[PDB]
Amino acid sequence: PTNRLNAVQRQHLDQALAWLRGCVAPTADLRLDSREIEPGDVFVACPSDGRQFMDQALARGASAILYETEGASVAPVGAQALPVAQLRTLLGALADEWYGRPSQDLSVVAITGTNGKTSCTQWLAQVLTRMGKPCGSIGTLGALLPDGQSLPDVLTMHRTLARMRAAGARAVALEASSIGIEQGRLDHIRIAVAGFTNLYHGTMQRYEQAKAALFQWPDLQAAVVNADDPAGERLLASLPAALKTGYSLQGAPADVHARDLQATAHGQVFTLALPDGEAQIVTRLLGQHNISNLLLVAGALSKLGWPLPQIARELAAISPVDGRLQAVTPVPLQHALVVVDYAHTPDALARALTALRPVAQARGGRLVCVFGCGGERDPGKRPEMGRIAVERADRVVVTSDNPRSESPQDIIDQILAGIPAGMRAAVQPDRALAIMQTLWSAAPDDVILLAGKGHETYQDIGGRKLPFDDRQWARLALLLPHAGAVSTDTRRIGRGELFVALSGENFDGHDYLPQAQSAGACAAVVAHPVADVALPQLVLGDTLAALGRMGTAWRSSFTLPVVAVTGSNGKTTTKEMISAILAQWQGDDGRLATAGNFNNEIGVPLTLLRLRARHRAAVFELGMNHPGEIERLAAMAAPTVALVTNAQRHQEFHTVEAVAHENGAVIGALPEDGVAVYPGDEPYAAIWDKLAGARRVLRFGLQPGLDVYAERVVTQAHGTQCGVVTPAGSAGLDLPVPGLHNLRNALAAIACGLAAGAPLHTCIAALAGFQA
Repeated sequence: PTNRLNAVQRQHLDQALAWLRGCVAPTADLRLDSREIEPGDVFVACPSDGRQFMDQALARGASAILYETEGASVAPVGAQALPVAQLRTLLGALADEWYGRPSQDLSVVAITGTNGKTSCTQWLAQVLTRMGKPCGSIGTLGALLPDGQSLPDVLTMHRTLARMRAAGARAVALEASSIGIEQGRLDHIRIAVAGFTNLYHGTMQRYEQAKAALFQWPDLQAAVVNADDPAGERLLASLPAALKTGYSLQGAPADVHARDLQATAHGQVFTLALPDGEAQIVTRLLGQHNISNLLLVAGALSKLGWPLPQIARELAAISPVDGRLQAVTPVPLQHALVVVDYAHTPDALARALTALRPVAQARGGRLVCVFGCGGERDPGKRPEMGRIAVERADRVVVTSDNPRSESPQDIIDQILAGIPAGMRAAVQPDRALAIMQTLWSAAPDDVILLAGKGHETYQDIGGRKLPFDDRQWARLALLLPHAGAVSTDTRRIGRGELFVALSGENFDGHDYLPQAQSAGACAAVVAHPVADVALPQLVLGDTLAALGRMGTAWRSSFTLPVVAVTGSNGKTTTKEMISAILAQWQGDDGRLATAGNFNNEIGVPLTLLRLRARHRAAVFELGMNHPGEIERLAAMAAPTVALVTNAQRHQEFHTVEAVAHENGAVIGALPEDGVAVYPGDEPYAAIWDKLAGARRVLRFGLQPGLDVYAERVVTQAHGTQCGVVTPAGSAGLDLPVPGLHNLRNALAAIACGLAAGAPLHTCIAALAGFQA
């Protein structure tokens, strides 16, 4: 609020300036906060005890003190103290003169409003710099130079302008506020253009009246006012035509208009109409509020003298603000539209979905909303958001969103309670799984909204903020269906494969990203970025945990018999026998089997990621070293047939009974219609019998009366001949591998082959022909 100093105040100012100019360096900064004083600065003390600050400024090297003479019960004994009458009222002029009148040489654009200060000031700074007038910005993100380097009371304002000018800035866009204008944060700033974004049942009048007083300030060239807002319309009506530029999205008579706004599959198309012509603009920004902001930017630029083709061209190239209906850009591959928004309240979610519907219509696809609600926050939003999502989106997936210390399922159940009877939402509590599964089942024309986190890069689970970025997971989901193979070993990684940078052992896989790049990897999953490596990096945090979720999600996209093999001994031999059966049953190309020793928390998800549409049956070997591994691996593999080969007691965690329960967990992962296969002639069958519950059970062994057992056993040095008795019939078997343990492995394979759907004759033929 530039106060016009009368002749006496100007004289008083000149006295203060002449004194300051005589006793401190021309580079001295004027500071009001004694804590920020650096040697050579001037402390301006305008306070009930000034001494706790005046002494500090002197202790910190202040070269002079300006103090107000009305009411001060502080003054140091004998320093460079200057009494200044009305010091508070002169600070703007003092700062303006001390820093060489920085606003006199800058085109200062001050933008105010509720939802356009940050966007408009930054886009103006971006566009003007690209148009050849280097423009700095001041606002929520700090004071930035035209080149983006990061650098507020009235002295700081003038000081910041001075630094920008010294760095070559010729214009400054700054966020203004009604409070700032009233409180005097802008005093003696020469404002060239003031922009108004917007001004609801309240006292709008004081805000408008406060702002209109602003427009009878000196050196204003133009006022850019939103004509779509009722308060804005009244302000425009009161301003002389020469100063006012109105903009309107909805067709109110204004100088600047957007017409024919149409959402496209990747953005919006509208005709920008300025007094001096019209131009079609194709932009990737989503939402009418973003269009309104461009009109403010366009109006300011048009009144500042920039021609329409250049305005249209530059406005057309603006990038969406992170986390505000930001479209996720897929990883470029040499050979669905996913949108992320910080919609974590009911109203915000509704607006985002409303904003995305015309885009979905332009694409001919469904609007899919993936969202969760935070725990230990406002429970009242959870049912409401469920209703909004299902009322306004075509498909809704409810997932966890920073559940913190609450149970994720309880939050989901509360959300679902708000979804009207007859509408359904899918539930996937693991947000990473929700993203991958939703994106992989979506048609290319669908619009998927990942709502909630926006710019947030963590998930808070149980008090730990774990790295999680909706954008990175969407990028992974878009890449993975097209990647050749997933590899964790740079010695073996091929062209077009995804490299997983594992952290562990002796040599942290992150150190080998240049090699992966040289080997032609298509992307790398990494825990943290790495500078100067051009290989696209998907930052997914814990790469081992990410890999498990990747494997789990990929497995969930296929419906086929899956044999999970676990046990103390014979897993690999049995798995190979089962693999032989599947090859005999479905063909070599229709089967997937664990290769080598890929049976741990790394190998198993890597094997899962090899599943393709051609496979018709799969066998996975599951290995264990620590408690909980079988549960984790079996849950990941989601088997339809679970085999326990045997229970034999290493005491890392020690009884055979304890081993039976751990290995038995694969049976716990079976669906209701799954088949449990375990040895029936061992003393511990009861543990596995109970765990199997009501599921179909095939018990195998050497005792008559089991479901799959051998009779007439003839063991020779090189193999075993026997009659095999199964529920599907009886057949002779010449098993070309010696030993009773191998015969048991063969019986397990027959039981698993039969449970998976292979005909008995196929099982026998495969095993009769089996090679070690």
